[PDB]
Amino acid sequence: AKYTGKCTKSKNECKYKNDAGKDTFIKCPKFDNKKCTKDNNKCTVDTYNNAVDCD
Repeated sequence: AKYTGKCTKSKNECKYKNDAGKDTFIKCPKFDNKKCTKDNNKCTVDTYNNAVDCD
């Protein structure tokens, strides 16, 4: 439950797994003002209701 990964300030893209270990990237629509702006930061994907936890 709740996937954990990191994004990239380059173009913003939180990485995580959907099936189990499938390296998949996803933007941070949750915080359009506090989205991932760091490299290899701390962000978790919540498919439960589509909402990442970008730093």
